[PDB]
Amino acid sequence: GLEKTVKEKLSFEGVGIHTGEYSKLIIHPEKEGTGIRFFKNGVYIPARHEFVVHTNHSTDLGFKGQRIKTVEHILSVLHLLEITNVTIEVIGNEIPILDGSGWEFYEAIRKNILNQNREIDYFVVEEPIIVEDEGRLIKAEPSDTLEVTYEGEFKNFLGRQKFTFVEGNEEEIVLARTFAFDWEIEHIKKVGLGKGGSLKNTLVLGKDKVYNPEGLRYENEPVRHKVFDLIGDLYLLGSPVKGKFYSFRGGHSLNVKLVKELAKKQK
Ligand SMILES: CC[C@H](C)[C@H](NC(=O)c1ccc(C#CC#Cc2ccc(N)cc2)cc1)C(=O)NO
Ligand SMILES: [Zn+2]
Repeated sequence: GLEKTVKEKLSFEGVGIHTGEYSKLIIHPEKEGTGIRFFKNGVYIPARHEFVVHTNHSTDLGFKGQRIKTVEHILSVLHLLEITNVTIEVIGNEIPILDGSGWEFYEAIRKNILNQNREIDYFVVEEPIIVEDEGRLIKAEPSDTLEVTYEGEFKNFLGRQKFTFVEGNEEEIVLARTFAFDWEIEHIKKVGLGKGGSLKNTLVLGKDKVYNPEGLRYENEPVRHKVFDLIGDLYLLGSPVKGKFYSFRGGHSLNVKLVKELAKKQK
């Protein structure tokens, strides 16, 4: 496809899932060739792997002492819509979690797409590659389209699950919420994560139940969300991606490890 930006400024506001702090986003149009970058306190922070500064339960970006937490969801939506040139101005310390999924971002941005002149410079996976970490694995291989599978194993009623995204089916993942398990709640709070979490923005799972009043959106919503996360982390390659991906129990750390190896292999 062709490069894209937004037709006009868009803003989003709300609590961040981990900080519990209120923040605001303003998405600014940019011309062809600009790329995706964040902006905070006078500092531009490109949405690229070189600027990743944390990968524990979220992907955080930083530069010159300016940090932005949890970029993976907004990046995933921008990757799926192939928005290639914007500046995401951030006031605060974290991207708002909103409903827990990509939906509100997706809905608003989809309505405001502006086509540009330049052909997208896709990052094309050119040969098989695999990264591993003690029973976690991500592999990639060449493909003309973006296809992403995540397979997980959960110590509850979900059991082993997997989902495959194929180009054109973004509605099957953009509403999958971020999630947490009830037995991990005490820990994540002790280490200061999930301070903004609630049943209004997080799928909370138990041994044989879901805490949320509305329950699961899909029987395999958590692995759908993991696919959504991986597509967000893949956009740290610096442009939309063409390849077939399989992640077994991968997290943001392994996701970014894959991106870094792909970048290193290309050069
Ligand atoms: C690694 C992938 C993972 C899914 C990740 N999400 C998280 O790490 C995560 C960790 C903790 C929470 C939380 C909370 C809470 C609550 C709460 C609710 C109701 C009551 N009554 C009380 C408390 C949410 C998300 C993610 O999406 N990354 O992109
Ligand atoms: Zn996520």
